[PDB]
Amino acid sequence: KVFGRCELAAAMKRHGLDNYRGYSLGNWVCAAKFESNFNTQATNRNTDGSTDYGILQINSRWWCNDGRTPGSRNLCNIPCSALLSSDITASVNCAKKIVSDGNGMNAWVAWRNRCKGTDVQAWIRGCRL
Repeated sequence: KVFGRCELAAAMKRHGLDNYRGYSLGNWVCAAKFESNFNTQATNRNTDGSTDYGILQINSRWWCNDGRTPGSRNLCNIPCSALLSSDITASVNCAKKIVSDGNGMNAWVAWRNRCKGTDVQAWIRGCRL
């Protein structure tokens, strides 16, 4: 599923991401915009053999199990497939853990290189929230 900009804002806000660990809603929508382009089924192979999953491109090395990343963890206790559903609940719950791991949203290199320091509030411009 490809979410609309404001549709994803509303789903992220309803799951408690708006100002989670200090990051306004415009941050998380911006992060998803450039990680997946709001597509829940997005996957990308990383060089180290790990795969990135879903709307917030969550990595199989630490966060989920895909059975094909030797020596990795499953800290969110989920099959990576759960990060790809139209229900964003698993992605959101796993993002909360990542964002709490000590480096904030810098865990997402796309946010740090594309959202950090920008006018992120524009990502919620014109949405009923």
